[PDB]
Amino acid sequence: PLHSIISSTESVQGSTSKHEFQAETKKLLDIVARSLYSEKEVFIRELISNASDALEKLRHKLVSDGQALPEMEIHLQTNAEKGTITIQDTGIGMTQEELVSNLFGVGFYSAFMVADRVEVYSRSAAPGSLGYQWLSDGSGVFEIAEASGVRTGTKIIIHLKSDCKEFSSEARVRDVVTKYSNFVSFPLYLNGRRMNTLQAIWMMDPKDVREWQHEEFYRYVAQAHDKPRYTLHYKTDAPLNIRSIFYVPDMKPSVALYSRKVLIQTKATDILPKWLRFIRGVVDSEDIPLQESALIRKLRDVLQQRLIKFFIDQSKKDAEKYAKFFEDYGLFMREGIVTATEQEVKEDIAKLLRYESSALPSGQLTSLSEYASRMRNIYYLCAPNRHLAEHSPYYEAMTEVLFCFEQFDELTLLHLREFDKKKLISVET
Ligand SMILES: Nc1nc(Cl)c2nc(O)n(Cc3ccc(Br)cc3F)c2n1
Repeated sequence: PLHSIISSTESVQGSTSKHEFQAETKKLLDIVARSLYSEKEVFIRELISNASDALEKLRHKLVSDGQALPEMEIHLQTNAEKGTITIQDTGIGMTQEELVSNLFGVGFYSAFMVADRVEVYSRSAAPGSLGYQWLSDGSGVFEIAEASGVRTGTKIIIHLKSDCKEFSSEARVRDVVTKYSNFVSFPLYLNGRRMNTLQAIWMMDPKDVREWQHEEFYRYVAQAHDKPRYTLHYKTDAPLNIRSIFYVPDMKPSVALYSRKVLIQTKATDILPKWLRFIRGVVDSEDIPLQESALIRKLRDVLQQRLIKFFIDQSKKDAEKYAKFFEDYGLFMREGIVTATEQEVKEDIAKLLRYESSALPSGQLTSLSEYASRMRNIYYLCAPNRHLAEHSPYYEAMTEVLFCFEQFDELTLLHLREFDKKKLISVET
């Protein structure tokens, strides 16, 4: 199973030319290495992502021009003795100008957070392209030389800081890799061993997903053995860039925050209203950078609205299955209603609520709007059982009414004092 492509074939025959970019870039650079990211291990993530993006560029072009595909792999090698960590990719390399002009690569710089000396070799995938070597110690001055024996792609060799040698250990690197890069879009190896094994299905055309795939991914993100009770595959580009999958568990009573097929936070509870905390799955957007009160709240609402409609349409696609779901999760809806501030938010959430009707036969649950059809005001009755609710003289004088058999349901109706073109009033007035 041993497989590695990283070895020291490159070399520079001549001398290098020294460069020092402008003071501002120097500041932005010291900023990236000191205060940009809150975690240091994430450098393994950023570089990996950059490699993946480069490989697609090659594949997309080799296909757009109809040529055979080479080995599109991503390799990471640790050296504890030399205290080094290397990452190489076959993805279409960088030109000489690029290696000088750039500064995308905003994430490549993250390495200086852990490295005191960075060493790079690149060879643009275009034929007849030359390989070049890029050196730097983080002081704002880099060297460029023409290198030989450079394979098409990019190779990065990091000489860790005296205190960051922990990464040079394989086990540590694999922990980080499996933490962030478990869904990378290209084969990834670490000292020879393939690490990733998961497909980020949340990027596929929803019409091209299979049920067993959703079950596997649900059991991963949720870490359960039951199957999904409900599944929502949401892609959006008009409000914001969203690619997510939401699962309602089969068993009765969090969501991951990915981006560019790489994970930022595993418990992105902010992305969904607190009353929807029972949802599992993933949400992936290109709009996110250990604190979150950001404007991404708009996302938190786009999802809140989208999920509501999803739960409404489901009620109209299967009433008994949704009835079981509501009997199992209505606690959250009533909570989110009692907690909502704008009455519009409450009424939106309340559209999921279902009750038994005086005109409907016992055992039938209806939404507020559905009852609204037969109508100038809504009227309910909080009684223990259907027999008691029908026998009720308060009801005996009748036109159509709804029945509550639990105290929290009555309190819920009393919280949202009104609904749409209606007013919620107790028959026991
Ligand atoms: N990994 C990878 N692969 C490819 Cl093809 C890239 N093209 C880029 O512009 N960057 C970012 C970048 C800019 C300057 C320097 Br020095 C290094 C570096 F990585 C790439 N990174």
